[PDB]
Amino acid sequence: PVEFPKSLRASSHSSEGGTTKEEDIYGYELLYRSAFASYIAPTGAWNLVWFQAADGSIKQARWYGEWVISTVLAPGKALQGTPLTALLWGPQDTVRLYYLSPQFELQEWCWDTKNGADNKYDGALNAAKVKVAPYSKLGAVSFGGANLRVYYQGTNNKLEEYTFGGGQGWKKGATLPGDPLPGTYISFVNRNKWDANPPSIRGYFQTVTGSLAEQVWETGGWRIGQFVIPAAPFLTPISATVSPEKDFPKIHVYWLSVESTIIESVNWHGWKAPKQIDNISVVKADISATSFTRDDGTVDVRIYGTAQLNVLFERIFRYGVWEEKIHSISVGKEIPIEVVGVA
Amino acid sequence: PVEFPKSLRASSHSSEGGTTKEEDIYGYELLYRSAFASYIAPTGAWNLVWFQAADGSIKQARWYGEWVISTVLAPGKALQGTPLTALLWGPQDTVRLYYLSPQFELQEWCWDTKNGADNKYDGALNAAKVKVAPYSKLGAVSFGGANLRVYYQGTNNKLEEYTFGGGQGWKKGATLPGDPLPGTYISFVNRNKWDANPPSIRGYFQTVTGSLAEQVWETGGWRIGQFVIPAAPFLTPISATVSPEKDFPKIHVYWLSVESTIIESVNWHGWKAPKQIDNISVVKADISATSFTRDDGTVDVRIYGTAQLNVLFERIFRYGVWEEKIHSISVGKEIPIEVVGVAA
Ligand SMILES: C[C@@H]1O[C@@H](O)[C@@H](O)[C@H](O)[C@@H]1O
Ligand SMILES: C[C@@H]1O[C@@H](O)[C@@H](O)[C@H](O)[C@@H]1O
Ligand SMILES: C[C@@H]1O[C@H](O)[C@@H](O)[C@H](O)[C@@H]1O
Ligand SMILES: C[C@@H]1O[C@H](O)[C@@H](O)[C@H](O)[C@@H]1O
Ligand SMILES: C[C@@H]1O[C@H](O)[C@@H](O)[C@H](O)[C@@H]1O
Ligand SMILES: C[C@@H]1O[C@H](O)[C@@H](O)[C@H](O)[C@@H]1O
Repeated sequence: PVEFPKSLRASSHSSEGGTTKEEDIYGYELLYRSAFASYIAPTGAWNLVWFQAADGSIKQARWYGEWVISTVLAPGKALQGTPLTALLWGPQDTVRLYYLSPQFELQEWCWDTKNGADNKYDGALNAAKVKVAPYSKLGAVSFGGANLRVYYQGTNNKLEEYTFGGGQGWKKGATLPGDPLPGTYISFVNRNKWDANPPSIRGYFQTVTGSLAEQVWETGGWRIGQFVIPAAPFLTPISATVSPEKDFPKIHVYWLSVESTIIESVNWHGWKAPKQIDNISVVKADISATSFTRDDGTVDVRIYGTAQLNVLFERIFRYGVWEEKIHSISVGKEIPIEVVGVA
Repeated sequence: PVEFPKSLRASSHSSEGGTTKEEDIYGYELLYRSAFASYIAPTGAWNLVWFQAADGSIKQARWYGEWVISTVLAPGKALQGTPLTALLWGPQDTVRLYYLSPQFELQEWCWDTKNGADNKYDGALNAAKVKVAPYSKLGAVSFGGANLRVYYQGTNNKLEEYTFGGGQGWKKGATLPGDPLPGTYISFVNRNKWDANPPSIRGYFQTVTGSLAEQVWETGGWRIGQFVIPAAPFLTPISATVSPEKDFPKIHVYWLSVESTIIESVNWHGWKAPKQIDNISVVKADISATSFTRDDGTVDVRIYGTAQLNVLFERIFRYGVWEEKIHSISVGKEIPIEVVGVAA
């Protein structure tokens, strides 16, 4: 078997106090510690997830009744271990996916489905040849329709913005405040609706001290926000998602504990205390959160990432509870391996 | 600060019972969880270590009184996250470093210093265009001088060999026995001397059950050896090294515990029980061991790898003890970060 810390739970079926003996799955055609991007339709009707296969291609898992796997970018397009982040607007007929080339330049994949189209193509961002820090992660927001903002870590470790809109094409945007940890995970959200202008932008990142911090944009410019987590694991995965709950934006910020369990902090008329959503240890690796608002005004959340041993998980927050069934989405060949908890 | 499990020690200056509050270093120009290859001179006079920088270049740290950093392969030569493994012979004037291209093909960097030369160049292996599983690690041995063997994982997850020698150039060698874990770390050693022929080859790897296993070559062919560890962490780093002690090969096999501490098992007239060499938790990431026989007949070992938060460590076994002070080798810009031990 493989050994796992006996104090940690590797799966939903682990013993109550930690792993004793169980079987877990290794999906070896998923890149180990793959990046993840995702977007659930604002209607909740379908889901998109993007990830990197072991062979370096970028793939898509689309849910509509069942999951269907496809390849969106061939090997050679993306850095091995590229970050990923996605946009969806229209409300839901226009998709963009951002990634890094093997030369650490921003790249964009486009999927247009407006009016029944189905056009996939390389975006104009590629031609700007924007070089980023080689360990940069990526975030992005959209507003007013097709006004786009892409966030990355520059070579001097500051967070930086690139902009699209107004007929200008892609142009350098702001340099953000704060002192980001080199290689920090980042996640940016727009609290205002996809068609509204101005946006209300929040970004979450880890600082050089290890704390988690918040970027805030409102008209007038960028500032460091009130969200402060004094300590978090080194290079903790971070992902945030926002949707309106009872007509007020509900921000959900997710990161990992030292036990590699998922911690959530919610902003909704103020920040609520961080709380662990479940006690199952995920692989310490990129996660991706997405959300939508039901007709009753409540907000569903989905989180994707890597579960032990190497499987794509889906965690579901629905009707106000985290569901005990955590799903796995197969992306290729798999082997089952016995796991034993060791002290 | 950053949070770290309070039951684990992040450094040699951590509190006796774990991490409480301390400062640790982040070298952000070292690729996070870089691969490592290494070779100490058989005289012990100098040391070579290779690693991947954040920009994807492959660099070298050479010790002779002090460490000197130099770049050997520019960005674009190597897969981001490439494995690395090295050969040294002549006894100590000819170096080969194996890595993967961004298209998952075996590559070879050559450094020839015989006759006072200083030639660095791409090896003939590159032209064979040997595609490997994208998660493959790499091992290699040399014997009889320039008879080379390179070990990798093929697309069906078997371990495979490529050979060089006999005027035949590079050719496909054996397919090895056993059922290797996809992406297993691998480490191959020659129990016989660099200028002896035939070799006596051992390779250490993790199987689909999670156990650790051993490949054996002796005249007659390949077989699965007697070294078995029934359970080990998933995708545990593995590195082995051999040097003679009292005229018999001393194999040292290193892997990680679930606490990410380094475990050693020695073979020398039989296998000895595995034992933890120190109680400091490394980053669970590639390690690289090397060894030489000291003038008093004892065997020195050096291990390189990633220590918290992201620095290149050197662990030293010398005069029969693992030295308590674990060094770091700077490879670029660094920042200090406070670390606090936290409970569940
Ligand atoms: C909204 C715009 O759509 C296409 O024109 C892309 O080429 C641009 O880069 C941008 O994504
Ligand atoms: C020993 C041999 O040295 C050089 O000729 C290389 O090009 C070969 O690939 C091999 O390493
Ligand atoms: C919404 C704002 O649009 C402006 O053009 C940018 O300069 C700001 O940084 C921000 O993205
Ligand atoms: C919605 C709130 O906006 C403010 O500007 C921030 O300081 C808070 O942390 C939060 O994001
Ligand atoms: C030492 C032996 O040399 C032979 O040529 C190879 O076929 C074997 O696999 C092994 O490497
Ligand atoms: C040196 C010994 O040779 C034998 O063949 C192997 O079975 C042992 O595990 C060990 O390597």
